[PDB]
Amino acid sequence: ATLPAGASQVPTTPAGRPMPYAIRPMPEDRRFGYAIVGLGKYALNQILPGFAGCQHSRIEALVSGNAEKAKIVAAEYGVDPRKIYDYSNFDKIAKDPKIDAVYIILPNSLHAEFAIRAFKAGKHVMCEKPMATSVADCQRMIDAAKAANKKLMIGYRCHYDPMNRAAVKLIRENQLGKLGMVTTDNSDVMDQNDPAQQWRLRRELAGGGSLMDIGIYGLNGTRYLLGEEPIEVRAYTYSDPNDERFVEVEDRIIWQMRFRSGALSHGASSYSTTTTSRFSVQGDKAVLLMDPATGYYQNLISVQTPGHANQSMMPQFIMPANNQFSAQLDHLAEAVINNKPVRSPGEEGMQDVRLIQAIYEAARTGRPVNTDWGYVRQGGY
Amino acid sequence: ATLPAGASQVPTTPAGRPMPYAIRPMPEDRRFGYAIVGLGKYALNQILPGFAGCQHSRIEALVSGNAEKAKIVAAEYGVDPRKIYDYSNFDKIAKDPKIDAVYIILPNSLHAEFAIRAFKAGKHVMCEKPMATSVADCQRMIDAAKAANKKLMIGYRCHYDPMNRAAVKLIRENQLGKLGMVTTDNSDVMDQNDPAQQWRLRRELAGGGSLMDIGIYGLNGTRYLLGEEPIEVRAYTYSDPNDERFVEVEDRIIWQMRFRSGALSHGASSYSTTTTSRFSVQGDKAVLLMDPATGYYQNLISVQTPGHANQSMMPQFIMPANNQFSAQLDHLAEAVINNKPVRSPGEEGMQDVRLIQAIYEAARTGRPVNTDWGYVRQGGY
Amino acid sequence: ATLPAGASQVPTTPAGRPMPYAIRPMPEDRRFGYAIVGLGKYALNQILPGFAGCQHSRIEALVSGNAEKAKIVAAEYGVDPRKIYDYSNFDKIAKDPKIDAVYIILPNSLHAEFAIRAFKAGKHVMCEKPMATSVADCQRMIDAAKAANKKLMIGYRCHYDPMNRAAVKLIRENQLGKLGMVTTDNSDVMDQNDPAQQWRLRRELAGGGSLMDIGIYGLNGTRYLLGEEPIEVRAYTYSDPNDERFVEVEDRIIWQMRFRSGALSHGASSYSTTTTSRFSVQGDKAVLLMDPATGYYQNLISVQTPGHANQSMMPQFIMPANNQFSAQLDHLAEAVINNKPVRSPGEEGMQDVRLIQAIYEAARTGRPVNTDWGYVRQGGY
Amino acid sequence: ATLPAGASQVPTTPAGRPMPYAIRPMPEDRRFGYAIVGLGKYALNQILPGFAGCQHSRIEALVSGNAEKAKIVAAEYGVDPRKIYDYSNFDKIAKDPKIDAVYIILPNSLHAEFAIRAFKAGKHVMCEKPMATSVADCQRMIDAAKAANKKLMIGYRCHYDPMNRAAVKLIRENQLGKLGMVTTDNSDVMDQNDPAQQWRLRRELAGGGSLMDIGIYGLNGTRYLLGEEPIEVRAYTYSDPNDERFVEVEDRIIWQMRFRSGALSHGASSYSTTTTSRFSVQGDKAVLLMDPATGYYQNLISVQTPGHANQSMMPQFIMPANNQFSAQLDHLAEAVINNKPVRSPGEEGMQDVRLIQAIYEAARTGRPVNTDWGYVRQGGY
Ligand SMILES: NC(=O)C1=CN([C@@H]2O[C@H](COP(=O)(O)OP(=O)(O)OC[C@H]3O[C@@H](n4cnc5c(N)ncnc54)[C@H](OP(=O)(O)O)[C@@H]3O)[C@@H](O)[C@H]2O)C=CC1
Ligand SMILES: NC(=O)C1=CN([C@@H]2O[C@H](COP(=O)(O)OP(=O)(O)OC[C@H]3O[C@@H](n4cnc5c(N)ncnc54)[C@H](OP(=O)(O)O)[C@@H]3O)[C@@H](O)[C@H]2O)C=CC1
Ligand SMILES: NC(=O)C1=CN([C@@H]2O[C@H](COP(=O)(O)OP(=O)(O)OC[C@H]3O[C@@H](n4cnc5c(N)ncnc54)[C@H](OP(=O)(O)O)[C@@H]3O)[C@@H](O)[C@H]2O)C=CC1
Ligand SMILES: NC(=O)C1=CN([C@@H]2O[C@H](COP(=O)(O)OP(=O)(O)OC[C@H]3O[C@@H](n4cnc5c(N)ncnc54)[C@H](OP(=O)(O)O)[C@@H]3O)[C@@H](O)[C@H]2O)C=CC1
Repeated sequence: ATLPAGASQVPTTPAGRPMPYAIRPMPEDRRFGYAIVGLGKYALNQILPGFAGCQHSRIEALVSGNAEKAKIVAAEYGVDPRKIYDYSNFDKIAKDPKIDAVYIILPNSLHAEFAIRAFKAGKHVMCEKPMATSVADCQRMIDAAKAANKKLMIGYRCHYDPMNRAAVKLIRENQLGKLGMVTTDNSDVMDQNDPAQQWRLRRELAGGGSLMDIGIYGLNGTRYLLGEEPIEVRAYTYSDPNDERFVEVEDRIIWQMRFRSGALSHGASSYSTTTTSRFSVQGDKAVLLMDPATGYYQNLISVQTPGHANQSMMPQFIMPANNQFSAQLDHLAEAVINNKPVRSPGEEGMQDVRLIQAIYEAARTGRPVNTDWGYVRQGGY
Repeated sequence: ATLPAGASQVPTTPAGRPMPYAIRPMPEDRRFGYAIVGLGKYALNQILPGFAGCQHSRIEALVSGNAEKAKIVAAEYGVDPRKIYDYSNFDKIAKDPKIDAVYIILPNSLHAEFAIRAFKAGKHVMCEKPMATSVADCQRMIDAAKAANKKLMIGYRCHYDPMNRAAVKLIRENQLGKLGMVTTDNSDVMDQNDPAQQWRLRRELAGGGSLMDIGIYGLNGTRYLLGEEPIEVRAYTYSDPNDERFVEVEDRIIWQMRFRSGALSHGASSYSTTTTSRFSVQGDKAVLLMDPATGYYQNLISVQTPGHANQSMMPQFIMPANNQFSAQLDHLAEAVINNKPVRSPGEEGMQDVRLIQAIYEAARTGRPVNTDWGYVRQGGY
Repeated sequence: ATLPAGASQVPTTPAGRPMPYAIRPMPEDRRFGYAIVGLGKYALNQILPGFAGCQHSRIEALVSGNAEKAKIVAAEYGVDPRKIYDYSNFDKIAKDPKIDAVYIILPNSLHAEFAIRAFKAGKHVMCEKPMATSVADCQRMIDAAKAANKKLMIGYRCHYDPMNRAAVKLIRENQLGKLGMVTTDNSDVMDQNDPAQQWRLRRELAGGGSLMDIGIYGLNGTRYLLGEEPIEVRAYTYSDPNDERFVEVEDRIIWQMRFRSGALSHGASSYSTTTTSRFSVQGDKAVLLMDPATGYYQNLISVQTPGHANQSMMPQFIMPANNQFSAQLDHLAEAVINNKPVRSPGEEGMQDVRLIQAIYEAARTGRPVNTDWGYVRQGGY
Repeated sequence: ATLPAGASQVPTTPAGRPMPYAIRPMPEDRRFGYAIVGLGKYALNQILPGFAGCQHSRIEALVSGNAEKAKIVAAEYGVDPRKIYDYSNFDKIAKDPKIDAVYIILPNSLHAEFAIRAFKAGKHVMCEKPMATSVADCQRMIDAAKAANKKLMIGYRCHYDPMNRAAVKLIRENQLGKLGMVTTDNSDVMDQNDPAQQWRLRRELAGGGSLMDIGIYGLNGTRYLLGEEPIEVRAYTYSDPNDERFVEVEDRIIWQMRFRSGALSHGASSYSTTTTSRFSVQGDKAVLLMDPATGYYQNLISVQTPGHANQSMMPQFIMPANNQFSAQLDHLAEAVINNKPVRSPGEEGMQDVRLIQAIYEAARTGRPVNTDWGYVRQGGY
């Protein structure tokens, strides 16, 4: 019959009010400083814009071999033009104490190099995936991290994507029952004219074909969805011999893996078919379909049983968790601040490279490769 | 300003009217008489009920080893108690001209026998899939068919399924661009307490495990979707050794194939996980998702591109085409009446048995098996 | 390590087996004989074919004003040519004990007549909706029913529809929280060239336009979803004056209702737009979307909350419940046999006719019409 | 056989490269300066964070009556603490030539006030919806805009949301055929304890209930989807008399409108049921379903016909157009820069308020209100 206290007490006159309700991740500070190395497609389309959403990170400086671009980029994000390094004086960042970490967004073959030069610079490292083009180079990056007593983090965004985490969460709850068969697919049409794609066609720079580039999402995903490691691996690859895009690196490759629990999986990556990011986890109770499974946006998951399809996706008005990009950046910032192990350490990034090598080996020999090497996911998936 | 002639002409008193518009297949004739062999799960749940929707077929007789069950089923479908046969006096159907064909729905290893006896009895044959448990037996059936000058059709219900034909049509019309990667998955939890599943647990009666039973859908489907034959296959199978269900047949099995066009495929079948029937066909212009892919009901397909998902399924009020069960049944009928070849001939059933053989061989030896033997799909896919 | 007793016991030679597991409603008996009246669109497309799936019903006779059509239909459904009646000798069915009930599928204005003659002939009645074209006529039918001591059931197929019952069940179980707003829409393009639509264009034969024909679904559905009766209605209708289809009946009409609980609803029906059958039920905890809501096939419902869409539809392999056509038919049958009241009695059909009357009145006067007349749903919704 | 020129020419050594391909809206500058007035829920959750994505806008200063908050906010977005005004010295912004415009994000009753004081300050105006609490106050805002020769823009984000524009685009293409029936629903549970909701419960501050707050999306949407104005209106409202939340403003209200083309529509807004944002446009060719229809994120649209559902939504990896928030902000910036009329001028915002008044009037009197007042959408919908 009567308005509650608060309503009637609101002044019909201009008056300040308390802080509003938060339905979205609010900014909190920018204490952690980042130095972005490699201003390419991913860096300028996804990572740089992804800072605005961070709660504890900022872009302190840039590192590029194209002075002009690095200039324009500096302006857009207001980075001090004096904090613009190149690949030869990159080490001079050790002087600046405001540059807490470095984000390596360079070709796969250059990752390690700048990670080590970074650690010797006493800075923390955030390296893109795949880690490096060799298991040995991954180990070195890890060795250089422990020496400088710094943290090494691999850019596994899917480890910071709400829907992916929701997927892991529901699976741990045993919503699918006993796990028995995982299926994954990751694809996109390779455009040789794309500046970012040219280095990907060189085995020396990329380290391999579609598997190293996107099939790793299937590999990595199969691992955290099932929450365990493969003990065995089998694989096959094929590329049109008349396609100049696959002279050095593979187009399509298919791998089958077995897990300790007894679960199986089959997946593939492709450079010659359109966008595909689909993961399927089959249990004896229900089946999970993630599609889109690893998109930058619009992921969608569904738990199906005869007669039902329970879909989950980002809300339309509220935002229960920060986006993967911002969440990934702040994660390292957090890790350091609160002195804690990062969820995606150098070891994790090395596991995938080591597994990928085993897979390329299996496809070359047509024989299965034993991958039961006691790796342990510290901190869980 | 005035009603059309059709409206104003309708009398306002009880009056005869013309034949109505058909928004669904109408019954036409019951010229083709069938003798059903084996009153089991598929027969009583799907085929017998499937007869009602037929436009040229009827159930004329029954053949069962359970007189009690046969008596009950005959009464339910208006079958004359005098036309109930057992497996001993089966051959006597040769004396009844009202029996035009037989439909074998017996376990796998019993197929060839009855197909042959049926042909010796001067009848056409509809045999359930998988055709037989040996390539040789498939050929013997094809031989008996040719010696009797009768038709041999294999129960590939998906070859008469409205949504599957629609998927084949948009592919042939190049809606997906060039085809490069196909993924299939077919699973369902095997229940050893189900009378129907008991013979499936026996290698001698079944001819194999999940591949023979349901993996065949991913295989056959991959073939009719791509519109070409595999020239090579690789595979690996695994089953929990402590599970009483898989002592003789396999639970999970995965296979990879390469086609003359260069396309690749990877699929699996499972006897230990929940209901999955999902086909994916990746083209360089679009991706096709069939899910459910091979259901008895509610099939749904979708053509995806960045930003779009065009779905197709059976309408909610109209029924443009007959269901797969009824259509399959009328297909043999029409073939005989029109003196035309069947779309699912014994040769088609044999190609699958032959391929499954290659797949089992490959999983056994851990090596790729060449399947470039020149099978040619007579009449398109 | 060893197969279960059930598996090892299966003989390897042709042998009789037990009755299989049912993943779908099996035929049981054909005790209840029906006489179908009016071999038109609904009858030949939906009802006659709907008999096959029945578990207690059968077609015993036909009543048509087109001897030619009746002869053809009788042959298609095994009906004895001797049991074909016309509208003149209809009353003679009273002499046949094999005729237990009649199913009136004649245009609206002819319903009451035949329902009454059927009752005078000592038969039960299944009458299509909308019940009649006047409240009085509905009561006369109810009176004839009570005088004959027979049952009167109205063809509300959605009251026996698996997905609609599921929607009613999750609502009753408070899955949507408190109910506050319901939206309905029912449309389809009226084609004056369709023999079936010709009488629908005539006010005298139809009793009204899209509201009487299909608007009734949104109305009836709003009532069974909310589980309560409207106490007040408002409405407005409009039809293009130059369209020959709407000279006598309305094309588009919209209505609003308020219920005792306080809930509100707003829906419409259209004779000029494409296929729409969508029901929305807004609760304070969740929102339910039925779309298609009242299809002959492929119904789908979804319970939405920020970040989720839990879908439910008929399974792809199993059939937990019989279809609405067959179930409706068996419902009257079982009621007679079990000496139990029907769920869709003449009173239910009358409540709708009465409400539609109020709605037309409201649109005519532009004022709200009070409908708080105390109808009570006997047997729940 | 050989890698194309570009691939082989990429240096295996650290080397700068040209600007990458743009798959996402890139930043371009921040020439247009904004002064945000009213730091509430919407301002801090949606508008402030929405600047990072802009290509021509920045946050030059803030205006608040809560010094402390306005401080913290300044820090987070790096706004010069000297450019922090209050509601009494707000006019002092006229001094600063770097403050090109003002974004009024205050209670509905305060909109006009600050718009006029803004225009006299020689600045451009971006006012939130609904425009004001009276047609007269809207006219004054327009008069004050022409005097200062500045631009007036209403915050109709949906006029800058990709999916909404895609929806308008497909409809103009006649993909739905002749338009005949639009249905809309907009709801969310009102929380009286929410600081932002308290003023919304006061008729003096809000100007009305759910209609003024969110039902306006249905009203506005119905207009640009059909691309025309209503000539007539009818409406009804009801709220639980024992609910202290609706003593002064309405909870649920339902309106029906007719359009010149002959199209009809029914819609409603609610403060007592969960999130609902669903628009339906029915044509005689197809039907469009927008659901979510006006979300901040995850909108989804579908074009349905018997057997088809063509869905469209934001891509998962690319981003063809900037988000509604950023797009809205830059729109004004554009309008000014290129000297052009804004798509959402004060007149448009006044049309909705004028229509809403007509609707409240219709519900009060229970009679239809003629709204055929020759309004014209300059620039189209
Ligand atoms: N997490 C994920 O979602 C994704 C991660 N990535 C990873 O990010 C890294 C970069 O990928 P992407 O941005 O697509 O690639 P681009 O080719 O767009 O960027 C590579 C950048 O590296 C720098 N660079 C230095 N020397 C070399 C060299 N020898 N050849 C080529 N570039 C060089 C350049 O910076 P400059 O011109 O400024 O000097 C160049 O712009 C890869 O490791 C990739 O796997 C990429 C996409 C997605
Ligand atoms: N196209 C498709 O969708 C499907 C095809 N099928 C195929 O249908 C066939 C039968 O499968 P299903 O109906 O599930 O099996 P069931 O075991 O339920 O039925 C087989 C019937 O065969 C007869 N029979 C004769 N000798 C034997 C024997 N020694 N062991 C078991 N049965 C025997 C029995 O009939 P009676 O008691 O009358 O004598 C039995 O009921 C298989 O080849 C299977 O692959 C099955 C399901 C789906
Ligand atoms: N539950 C639901 O889903 C549906 C219910 N219905 C209802 O079924 C009833 C019939 O509809 P529908 O089948 O579409 O209509 P049709 O006009 O196609 O069939 C009506 C039948 O009534 C007989 N008839 C007798 N006198 C007349 C007369 N003067 N004018 C027209 N028909 C007459 C004819 O049968 P004959 O030629 O054999 O003598 C005619 O075929 C209606 O009450 C309708 O509301 C319809 C569709 C769906
Ligand atoms: N386009 C859209 O999507 C949306 C638009 N809006 C519109 O934005 C406007 C504000 O909505 P919203 O942010 O939800 O509301 P909040 O109550 O969260 O914000 C109102 C802000 O107005 C200022 N204010 C000044 N005096 C008053 C007063 N008398 N009472 C209340 N606040 C006052 C305060 O700023 P301070 O405390 O800093 O002094 C307050 O924080 C409304 O017109 C609303 O319709 C809102 C949501 C969605």
